[PDB]
Amino acid sequence: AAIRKKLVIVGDGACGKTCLLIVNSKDQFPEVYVPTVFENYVADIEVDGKQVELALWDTAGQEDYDRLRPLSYPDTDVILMCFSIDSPDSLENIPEKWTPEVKHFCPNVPIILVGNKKDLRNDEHTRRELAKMKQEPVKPEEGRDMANRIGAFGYMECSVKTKDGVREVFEMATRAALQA
Ligand SMILES: Nc1nc2c(ncn2[C@@H]2O[C@H](COP(=O)(O)OP(=O)(O)O)[C@@H](O)[C@H]2O)c(=O)[nH]1
Ligand SMILES: [Mg+2]
Repeated sequence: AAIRKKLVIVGDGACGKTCLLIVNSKDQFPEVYVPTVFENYVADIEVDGKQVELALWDTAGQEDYDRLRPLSYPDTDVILMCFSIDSPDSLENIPEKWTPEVKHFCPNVPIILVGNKKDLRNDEHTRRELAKMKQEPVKPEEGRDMANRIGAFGYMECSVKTKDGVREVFEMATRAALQA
């Protein structure tokens, strides 16, 4: 049968985690807001002639969920660790919060660092809202640097809005999950 692997997605609230999982649904998603996918979603990825089924586990990044979140970690095969390119704060929390949490609960599990919302890097409204506080969108080189700092298997940028990069995120996650 297909190889069975578990993926968990983590990162600050609002950085696009749930949308990144939902893009792998064959069904049109209804016009509702869900903090976390609460049904059993699976990504069917073929890599190197191998059929893999990736169980996708969503999490809530907010501090109030810190005690419940580790219940999602048992037997994880790959982590998608997300920040948003429109949120320098979300990148700052990668080494400060997400990296030590997942290394504790998921020792030796490969991490794919994902910069979501790539479409906002050049977005005029985003640039203005960050610029007013003397900030700017995350640059690709900052994501690469952070992947090195945290020991990630890779760094990828994607936009669920435009779909650019989404395929590579799940293909890389699958290749990472297959290494163990
Ligand atoms: N511009 C843009 N917005 C996005 C993208 N992905 C998600 N969003 C928006 O970001 C908000 C948070 O997304 P969500 O998946 O709920 O984030 P989560 O809290 O990390 O699960 C939602 O309003 C989405 O519409 C993206 O790639 N580009
Ligand atoms: Mg969510």
